[PDB]
Amino acid sequence: HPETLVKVKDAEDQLGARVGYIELDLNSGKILESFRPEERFPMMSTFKVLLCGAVLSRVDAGQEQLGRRIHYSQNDLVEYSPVTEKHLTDGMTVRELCSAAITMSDNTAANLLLTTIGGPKELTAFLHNMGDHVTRLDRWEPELNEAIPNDERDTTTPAAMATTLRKLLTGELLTLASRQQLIDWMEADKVAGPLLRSALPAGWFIADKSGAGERGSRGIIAALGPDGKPSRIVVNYTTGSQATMDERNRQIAEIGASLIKHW
Repeated sequence: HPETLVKVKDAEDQLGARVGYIELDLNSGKILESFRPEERFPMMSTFKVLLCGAVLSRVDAGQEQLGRRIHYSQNDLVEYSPVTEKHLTDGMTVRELCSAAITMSDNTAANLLLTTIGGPKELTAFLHNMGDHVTRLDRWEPELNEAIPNDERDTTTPAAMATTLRKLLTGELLTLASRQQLIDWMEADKVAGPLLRSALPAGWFIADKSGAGERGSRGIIAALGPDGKPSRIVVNYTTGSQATMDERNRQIAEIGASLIKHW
């Protein structure tokens, strides 16, 4: 809806920073709205959904098992690792690692999982081979959040991210079981409360993943819809603002409010 476009433009003026936006119909794959769809933005923790997509594709092929247990050292622990810092003794299964990466943005979990697939370059090769030749992961946590202006490392575009998420969730690439697991992790997101979720009417489905980084970078990808079933994918990024995390949060929530209001 145009009113949603106005809210994105609202946000871009008020944050003094580029904002990118895509609305995608889940069923048909048609674009409903867009704003800067071909511009690059830091992915931040929104990459972790793509990461566990690659992991699940390996699980499908039997190159990985969700129940396999990984042990790690205190040295592997980087900034913000709420879950993995609690399992130095017993380790964590691959499933538990994706759960922490996605629901809680656990950075050490993401790095451990990056290791299982061969690193940033192999995630990028994964995306390339499922038809996303735009998104790229280059560094590990926490450095991939640096968000240097016009750096294309660790970036995607709204359009690239939206279509890639569509294919992961509702495409033929992953098994139905793996599709379901990926969306289940996203539905259990615990660190995106003040964003899209804050606009949600009671009884709506939402599966999302948010990100934050340096230089005012903020973002969210989501599959959402009324009546407990997702029907639309939304992708929203911003970078470059000097604004607080809180204002950035409220700006995304306003865009979400327009999205729902004009559904």
